[PDB]
Amino acid sequence: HHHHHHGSMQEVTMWGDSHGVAPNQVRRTLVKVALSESLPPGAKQIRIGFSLPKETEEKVTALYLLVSDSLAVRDLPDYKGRVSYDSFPISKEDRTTALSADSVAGRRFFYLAADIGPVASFSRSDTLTARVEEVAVDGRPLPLKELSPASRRLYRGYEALFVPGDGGSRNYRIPAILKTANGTLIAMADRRKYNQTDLPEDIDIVMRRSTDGGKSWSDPRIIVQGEGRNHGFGDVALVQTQAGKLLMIFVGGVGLWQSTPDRPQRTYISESRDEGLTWSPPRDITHFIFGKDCADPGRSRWLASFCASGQGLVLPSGRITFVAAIRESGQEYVLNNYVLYSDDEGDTWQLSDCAYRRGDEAKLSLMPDGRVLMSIRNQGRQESRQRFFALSSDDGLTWERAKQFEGIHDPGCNGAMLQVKRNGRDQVLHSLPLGPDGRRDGAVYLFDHVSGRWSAPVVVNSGSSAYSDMTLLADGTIGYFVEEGDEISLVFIRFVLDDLFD
Ligand SMILES: CC(=O)N[C@H]1[C@H]([C@H](O)[C@H](O)CO)O[C@@](O)(C(=O)O)C[C@@H]1O
Repeated sequence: HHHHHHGSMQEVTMWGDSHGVAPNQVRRTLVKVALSESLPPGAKQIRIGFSLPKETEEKVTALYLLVSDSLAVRDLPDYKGRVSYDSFPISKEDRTTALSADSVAGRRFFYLAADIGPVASFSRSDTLTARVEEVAVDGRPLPLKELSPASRRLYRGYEALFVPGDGGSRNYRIPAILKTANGTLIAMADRRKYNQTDLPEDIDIVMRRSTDGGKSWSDPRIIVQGEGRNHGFGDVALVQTQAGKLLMIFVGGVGLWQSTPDRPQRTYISESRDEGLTWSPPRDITHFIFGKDCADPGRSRWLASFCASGQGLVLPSGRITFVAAIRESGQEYVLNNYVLYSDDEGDTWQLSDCAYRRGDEAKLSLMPDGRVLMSIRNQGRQESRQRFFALSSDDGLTWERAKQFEGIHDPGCNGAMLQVKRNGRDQVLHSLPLGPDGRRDGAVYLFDHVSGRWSAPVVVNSGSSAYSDMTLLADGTIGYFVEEGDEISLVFIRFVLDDLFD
């Protein structure tokens, strides 16, 4: 029938790759090919024919056939040897290649990979592609099931900073990026050691640093170690204060909806005075926000609070701010937003007036005229499934809803904003998944302050895409730090605005 009964039906499945790439990167997958079964014992060779346009050929320095017993999602070097593979060189002018079945040694997964040269142009049109045209065993072709085209966009930088398996952690989630005044880059993450689930699972906070603008990164270091279920840590947000100290804020303990006034999920801060090399022991500041030890009786029966992961905002006055999403009642799964802020470099903390009813993870950015813009995640598919916005003209103390900023879809995800100037026009860059209604196709949009209108989205990384954080580098490049894949890797991408929009 569909399944015949005259022998073993070998089936070949073939995926083109669409992850970003950057110049001078080695062994980047263009196409992956999987056999459903091992080559049979009587088989002597497998031959793979492929096409590759001249514009791609002009941008690579070498080609390879990689053979592995594992089927990997990312480029094989991204797994740092945790995926063992053999590498068989191909001349860049060649369009076929063959391997003995002994060389293949029972393995089923084949990768057409390339070394990328020192490319000069990064426009939207500059993408690498290849196609596998033939797979034959003992000179007999097999039917190829093609499941996606190859299209790898060239970016000025592109690096997976945290990949499932790294350091023994099974998974990673929740990206936070910070550029300090001296130019250092701090990237932090949930080290989701056993699986991808949120607190109250056992989770660590891990960090990597770069002192050359993201060209190279230090070995990952665990900053805060989880100590078991209900005793992990995660959801980091970062700022640098006016005095120059770095500050991280994070939660730990039970899950968000399990937190109670008397047994809370706690909020901690830790600071660094040396550009992220060393960090102070985490200090519990839960008592400034809610619960049993809170000095405000009106908030002592609040149940939960957490600041949105990524970055806060330090205002021109030196006021340090993070938006907290707070659970006020145990009868409902509903959060309200309040700005958590300090006017004494983190010694004490206060709460603004309520900024958003039925909000979720929220971010802040500084308007050109000095007002503060809040972007609030739409949780629970409220209203028109749009992202929510609010404005404050008193440095974050009081707020009004700002529907004139609404206009982009939010499938219910954390994202980030940057205030940017383009062609003399003040604008806000906003990162979110495009969806629709799913965490797919990581996108950026530009909102024009003066016309009150949003651009069409530009997809930065197609495929599964979730939380993102953004920072401006000293030289005008943008650093974009996104959750890629269903099993997430945290990826740091660098571009200028013209690379995406004009
Ligand atoms: C402290 C905490 O629970 N943070 C988590 C939040 C909240 O659950 C929602 O924002 C509440 O609505 O969202 C995630 O689950 C998500 O949506 O990927 C991941 C993140 O770790």
